Amino acid sequence: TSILDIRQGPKEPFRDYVDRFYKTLRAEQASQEVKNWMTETLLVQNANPDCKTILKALGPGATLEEMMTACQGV
Amino acid sequence: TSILDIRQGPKEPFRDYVDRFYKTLRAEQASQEVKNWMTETLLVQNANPDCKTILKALGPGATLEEMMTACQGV
Amino acid sequence: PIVQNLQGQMVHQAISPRTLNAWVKVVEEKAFSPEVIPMFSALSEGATPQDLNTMLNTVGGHQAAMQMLKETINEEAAEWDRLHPEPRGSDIAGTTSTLQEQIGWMTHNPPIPVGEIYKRWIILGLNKIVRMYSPTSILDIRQGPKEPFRDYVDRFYKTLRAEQASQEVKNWMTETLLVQNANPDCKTILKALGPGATLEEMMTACQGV
Amino acid sequence: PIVQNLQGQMVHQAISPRTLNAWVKVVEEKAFSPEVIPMFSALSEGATPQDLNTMLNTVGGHQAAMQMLKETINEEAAEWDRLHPEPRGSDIAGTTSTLQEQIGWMTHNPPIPVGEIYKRWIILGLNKIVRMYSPTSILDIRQGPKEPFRDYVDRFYKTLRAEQASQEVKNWMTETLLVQNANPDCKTILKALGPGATLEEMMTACQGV
Amino acid sequence: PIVQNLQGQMVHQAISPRTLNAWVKVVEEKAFSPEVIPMFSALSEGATPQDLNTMLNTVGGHQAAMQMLKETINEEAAEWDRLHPEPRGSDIAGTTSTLQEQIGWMTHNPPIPVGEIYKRWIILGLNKIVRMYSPTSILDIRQGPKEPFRDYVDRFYKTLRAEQASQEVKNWMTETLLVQNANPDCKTILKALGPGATLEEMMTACQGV
Amino acid sequence: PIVQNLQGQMVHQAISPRTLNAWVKVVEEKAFSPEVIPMFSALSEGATPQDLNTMLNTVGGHQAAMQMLKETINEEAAEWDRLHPEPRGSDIAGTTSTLQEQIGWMTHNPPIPVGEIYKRWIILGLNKIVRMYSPTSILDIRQGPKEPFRDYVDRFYKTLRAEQASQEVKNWMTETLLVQNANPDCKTILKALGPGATLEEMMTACQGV
Amino acid sequence: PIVQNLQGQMVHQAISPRTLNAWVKVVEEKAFSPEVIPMFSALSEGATPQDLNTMLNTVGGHQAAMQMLKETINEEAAEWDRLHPEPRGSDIAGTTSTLQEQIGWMTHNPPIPVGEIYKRWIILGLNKIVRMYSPTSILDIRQGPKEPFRDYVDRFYKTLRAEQASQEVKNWMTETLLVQNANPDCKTILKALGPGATLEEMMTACQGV
Amino acid sequence: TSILDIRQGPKEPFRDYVDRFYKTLRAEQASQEVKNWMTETLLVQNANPDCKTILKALGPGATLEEMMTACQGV
Amino acid sequence: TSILDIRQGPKEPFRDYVDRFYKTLRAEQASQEVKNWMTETLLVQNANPDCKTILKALGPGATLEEMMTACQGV
Amino acid sequence: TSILDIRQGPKEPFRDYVDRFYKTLRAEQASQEVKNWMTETLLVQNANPDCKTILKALGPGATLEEMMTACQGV
Amino acid sequence: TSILDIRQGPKEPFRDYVDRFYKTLRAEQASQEVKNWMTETLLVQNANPDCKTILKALGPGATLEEMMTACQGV
Amino acid sequence: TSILDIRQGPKEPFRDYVDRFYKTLRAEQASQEVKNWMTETLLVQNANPDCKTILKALGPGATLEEMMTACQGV
Amino acid sequence: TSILDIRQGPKEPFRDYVDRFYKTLRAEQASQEVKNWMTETLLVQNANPDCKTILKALGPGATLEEMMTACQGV
Amino acid sequence: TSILDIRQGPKEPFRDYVDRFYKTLRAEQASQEVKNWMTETLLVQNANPDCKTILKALGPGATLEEMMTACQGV
Amino acid sequence: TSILDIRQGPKEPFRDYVDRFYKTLRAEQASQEVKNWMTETLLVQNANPDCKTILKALGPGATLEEMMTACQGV
Repeated sequence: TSILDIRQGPKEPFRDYVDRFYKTLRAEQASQEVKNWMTETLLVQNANPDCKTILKALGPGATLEEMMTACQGV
Repeated sequence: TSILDIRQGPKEPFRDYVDRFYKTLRAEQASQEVKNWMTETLLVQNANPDCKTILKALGPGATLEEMMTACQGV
Repeated sequence: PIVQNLQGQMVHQAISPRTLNAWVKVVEEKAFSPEVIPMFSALSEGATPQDLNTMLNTVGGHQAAMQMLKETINEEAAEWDRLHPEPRGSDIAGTTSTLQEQIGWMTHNPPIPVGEIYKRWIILGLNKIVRMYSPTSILDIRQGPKEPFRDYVDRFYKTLRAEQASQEVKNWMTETLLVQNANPDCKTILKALGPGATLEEMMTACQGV
Repeated sequence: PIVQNLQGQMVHQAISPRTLNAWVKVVEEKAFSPEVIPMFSALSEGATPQDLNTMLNTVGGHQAAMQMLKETINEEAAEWDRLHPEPRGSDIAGTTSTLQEQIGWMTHNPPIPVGEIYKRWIILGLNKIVRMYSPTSILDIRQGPKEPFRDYVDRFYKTLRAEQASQEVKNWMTETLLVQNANPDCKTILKALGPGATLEEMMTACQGV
Repeated sequence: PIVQNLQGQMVHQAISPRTLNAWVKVVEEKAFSPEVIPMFSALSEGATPQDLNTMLNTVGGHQAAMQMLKETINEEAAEWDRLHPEPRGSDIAGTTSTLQEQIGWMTHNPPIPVGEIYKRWIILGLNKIVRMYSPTSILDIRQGPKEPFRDYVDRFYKTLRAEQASQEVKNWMTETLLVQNANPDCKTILKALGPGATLEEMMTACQGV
Repeated sequence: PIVQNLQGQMVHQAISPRTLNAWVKVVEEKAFSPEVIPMFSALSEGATPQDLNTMLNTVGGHQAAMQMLKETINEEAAEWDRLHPEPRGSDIAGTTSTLQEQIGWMTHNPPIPVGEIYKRWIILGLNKIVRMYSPTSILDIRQGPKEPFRDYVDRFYKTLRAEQASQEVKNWMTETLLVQNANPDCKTILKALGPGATLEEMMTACQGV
Repeated sequence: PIVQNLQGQMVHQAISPRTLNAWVKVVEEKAFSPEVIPMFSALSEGATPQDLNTMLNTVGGHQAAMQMLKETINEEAAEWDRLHPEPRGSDIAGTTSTLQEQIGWMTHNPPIPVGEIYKRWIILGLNKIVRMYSPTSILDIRQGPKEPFRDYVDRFYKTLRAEQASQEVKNWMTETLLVQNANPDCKTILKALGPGATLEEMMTACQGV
Repeated sequence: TSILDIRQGPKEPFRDYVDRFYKTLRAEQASQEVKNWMTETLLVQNANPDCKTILKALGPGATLEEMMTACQGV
Repeated sequence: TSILDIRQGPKEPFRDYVDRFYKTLRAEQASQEVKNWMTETLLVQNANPDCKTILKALGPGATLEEMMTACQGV
Repeated sequence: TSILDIRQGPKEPFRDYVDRFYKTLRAEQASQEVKNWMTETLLVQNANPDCKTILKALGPGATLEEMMTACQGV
Repeated sequence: TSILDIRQGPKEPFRDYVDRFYKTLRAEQASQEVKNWMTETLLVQNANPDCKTILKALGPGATLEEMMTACQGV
Repeated sequence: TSILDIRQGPKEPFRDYVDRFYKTLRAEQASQEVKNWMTETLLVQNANPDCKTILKALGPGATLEEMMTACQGV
Repeated sequence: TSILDIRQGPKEPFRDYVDRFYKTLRAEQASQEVKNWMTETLLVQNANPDCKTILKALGPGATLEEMMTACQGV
Repeated sequence: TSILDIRQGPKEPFRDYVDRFYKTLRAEQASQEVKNWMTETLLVQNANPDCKTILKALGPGATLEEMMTACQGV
Repeated sequence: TSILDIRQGPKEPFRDYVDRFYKTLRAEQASQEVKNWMTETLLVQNANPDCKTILKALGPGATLEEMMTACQGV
């Protein structure tokens, strides 16, 4: 499936959803400016409501390391 | 109402509290040097306990745009 | 300190052991409560930069505090070397200058008071530390339902003394926040005095309320 | 203070660092309880106006107190310039005069004791502050049902010492209010002594009541 | 105090500011507990009558105490003028004499120790005040059911030290009342020692009882 | 200490009775809490090895502490005699040398500062004692659920100051353990600051949390 | 104390008023807790027998203690007159000798240190008093079920310091009773260390137990 | 009754308490200098808690006419 | 209606009653000395019993700003 | 019985307690200087709480005749 | 009636009984030494048991001012 | 998981806790000088209360082999 | 058993406790100087509370014969 | 009867038994060495169990004054 | 029986089991290196589970004196 379709399941650990997201992003083959937008925006918007709340609290500049570090307890 | 006693409601969106706060800070007769301190300190101090927990993590330099961005849907 | 010898020339007289111990008591036991600045400013009367560095050797060990203090001293020494192109910043901070240079500077005509100047830079760093170690914001200070207004005023001014606020903001806090955070019975009296009230009027009105 | 040099001439000897720290302890820790006036009056023994101004630099920071103090000093300096048309008010307050003028005045024959005079104006301002910071009116002081009469007498006189009352009003308060506000068991003894009783008689009668 | 100058002649050296403050602490904070007399007697070492009057200026303000003190001093000054027809009573009390007369008297051969004599009259007045401010009669001092005998002995002797009793009556109180008012468990041990027991024997027997 | 005589030669001036009493208060009443090292280092200003041995005569009586101290001094005296083949170890420790040798060494050009060196060996032994008497490991220090972060930081740094850890381990403890052992509400704020936070940032963020 | 005059001759300098007051605080407020002996030994640095008698004038008033002290001094003065057939016992106790004799003796070559000797007899009497006023036997000192081993060790050694035991008995008490009276959880650790353990090992093992 | 123990009744009009107070201050044998202090301090101190709350707001300079005017119908 | 008829309703905020009073006073066209008396006297006497109590506690010299500031909580 | 433990009974006439007290003070082996102190201080200290309240009002100079006269029928 | 007959009624304020006593004493016209005895002795003996107790606690030297001052609370 | 929060289970064999601890100490990014302190102090501090009671008796010099040998079957 | 923990039984005759105590003091490996202190201090300290109350009255000089004689049948 | 027969009755005050004992001893007319033994030994052995316990706690050297002083409370 | 057969009974004091063990070891007559192994190893392995736990806590170097001292409470 395309990257737009990848969502976090209601009880899925964030690291597994991130792995699915980036595996799909690698197959999606969009140009790097679009990949920047997708990894900033879709990855947050398609998270669980709790995890999405944690991620939005980081603001827009968050790196993937920070996003995963924040979500370990979810 | 006095700016000192504007407090974010237990379920009030932070943008609504910001609107109440700054609409009242225009009424306050204190000097601009005092209003600067009010914007810096009262806005965080009088936030909702959840939202206040978000805001204090942003540090003392945080802009109002950053504060509002962090507290979306809190 | 500086003392005139029997030859009439000015000479160093060391900051005494039990004065240093009184400063150690202030640093160790009062936990950078704001009276640390009056007590530093008192115990360092007449102190040369060598004496002041001797007093800072007990702030060392409070590694966070001593970091804030050293960086503030270095900042002011740089500001000195910027403003003034005679002692350089490290000489007035007494790290490079000799004791005899410091005493000379302090006793020339006019005096070059490297002691009192460096003591101001230290007091500015102690202010930063006293702010850091403040237990509360001035906004957190409220009068208890049975607390005497005198004791609340003491807590309020002690906290206001531990705050970054400019004198204009401190004036507004004194006029407005002190009333706002009083307990409702006492606050009723303070409101009835109106906005012009001095602290003397506020306290004599609320006495035993 | 003033000290005779080896040349026999009078010279300044600065108020020592640990004396100033003892005054800082009094200002900061005793919250203008009335013993601040005895302790000021003791620590300022022999103080020139320069020494007294050095001691007031720690009342600064208690912005309300220091305001009452400065305005009372300025009031007395104006009263001096009014009564006496030699030191002017700002010279005896040591803001304009030189240290050598102050020591000269204090050591001429007869002495012009600018130190002890200015120290009276400061003690008068400290009295105003001690009244402001009083936690209670003398009327609020009552003996508890199990409180020793000695402890109630101590609280009563401490408050009476913190009050504006003239000596005639203080005499009446001592004779009448002290009895009125005793607890009923103890008050019965005090009433039975009649109106002429001294405090010695009142205390020895109520001892352990 | 008196100090030998570089010329070898005896001269006045004033009772220091922080010694006076230590006496103010004793007067204000220890509420005429009996250690006020040891502490007065210590702080007044070498005091001339001018120094002693300087120390009494802080008992002033305790209007009852200072009345007892002044009247006892006047009584002893009258007794002096009665017994001795050189210093008169007001000269040895230092109200009329000059400082140079007081130092002369204290340093003639033999000395006329107006300081130590007047200091005895002051200690006699302080004794009267310490009795007045005693919280209890010696008869009220009892050992609590769980109180260590050491602490009861301390309370007992502190009160006995605050009492008018002659040394014969104090001896009887020590021998008899101290046993009588012990708690019954401890009292049983003290009774078993019989009447001859010293305090050392009583305390070592009751240790941890 | 060392004082220049009127002949200009350096001579011994004994560590004063009330300075020694201030050290006795530190040894007896503060139970080798870490401020004993600042207070020792202050009270021993200018101390010769004879003065330092006079100060150690009150650590004697704390038989465990004095054993650790003597063995550490002997260890450093042996290390001195090893490194340097002029004072021997027992001379710089002042057990064999004369007072005049110690003052000579301390006042030659360059100085041979047997006082400040031996004072470092004593401070090293006092460090060992302060570690022994530490009530807790740094790992045991946790913030209470209602404890102010300022008070927890004070307890944490006081314990960290009482620990054997090298500066690298102390840095890691400051960065990591201080956050780990905060209470969960406060810990949430500290986690949100990320790993780079200074203590100033941590405390201002958690202020009143 | 003894001070070299400007003429180079040794002369008396009186034990200062505020040193005597510090001894009065020790006698009155610390109730012959064992730190009274370190504090006496510190405050009496350089004391002549006249100075020591001046210090004993505040143990007078503690009639039991002063009796034990006088009789111990008289016992040692008799032992002196027995051993040595120059100062007699009453001269070294300073009751019969002149001040100039005492200073002569203390400053001849070799010195006849009547001060330090009489100070040992006083410390021996203070030891007897400290034993009498001990609140507990060393056998009564037990660790509470939640008491830190550090605090129990402090209580234990403080009591052991207040006991008649020879050093051999104190060594056995340290090795054996300290373990025996620990609480069972802590005692289990101390037993597991075996009999050879030093106090350092015992405390570091039981730290936070 | 002693002036020290004249207290305003829980429902007593302030004018009635003033009449009781000043009628008794004429009986008091104390000097005029003491009576001045009594008029200044006891009258407020012994007022009814509601009325006392009104009176303390008037400050130390307040005349008896002002005090009575403020407390009408309290 | 004439100014004498304007009264505060039992639950009316004081600011609304003041507005009605001064609107009527402007239409009443009495001379300024009478307006001074009316604004001092009728405005208090025609208030609610609670609000009238608060206003009488201010004494006779109170300005309209002070009167309205006092009554905000009623 | 020891003089220190002679106490007036809860209903005992003061004259009966005085008789018990002085009859026992003749037995006490203490010196006359101690007996003087006992007559002055114990007699009041050990009186019945009502009678003791009467006696302490008489002051320290009171004679036994005065003390007995005051306590008739107490 | 004669002075000997005047007694305090069981609930009579002492001042009223004193007034009756001295009005009768003025009519009795006995010589002054007898009046001294009567005013010292009958006036106490004919009081109520409570008031008589209070009066006896004053001892024999009490003036009429002291007697009345003592009995105000009875 | 952070090495600071690895704690021996209430019934966990000490060898299993040692395996968890040292496997995590390899993950910790702290310097070797800090890891030395961790091996010395955390391993004892975080042991099970029974096992911790055994380990503290071994003294500060104890090797891991000695610690494991002492805690067999604890 | 350790001499420190030999204690007289709640009903044990003092002679039986003395036999237990001294039979154990022969086992103790401590020096004679320590055993002297034990005979002087532990024997009293560890006595039964009744018997201990007897023994402490005898003073510090008491011989074992005197101690046993005093405690017969206690 | 002879001295050997004199015993303390189960509720008899010790002073009465002592009086009976010495009255009998005076009539018994035994030589003084025997009287010494009797007054030391029979006088204790023939006391009540409680009083005999108190007396034995005094040891063998007790004088009659001490014995009677000890037994006053029995 | 041979040394291998000697075991501690479920309630047997360790000293009795040690006595049985060494009595058997003396009869077993194995060479000293084997005796060293047996006294280190069998003596522990054949103890009760509790006593065996205490003994293993001592580690391998324990002397017989230490082993018996450790087990006195079992």
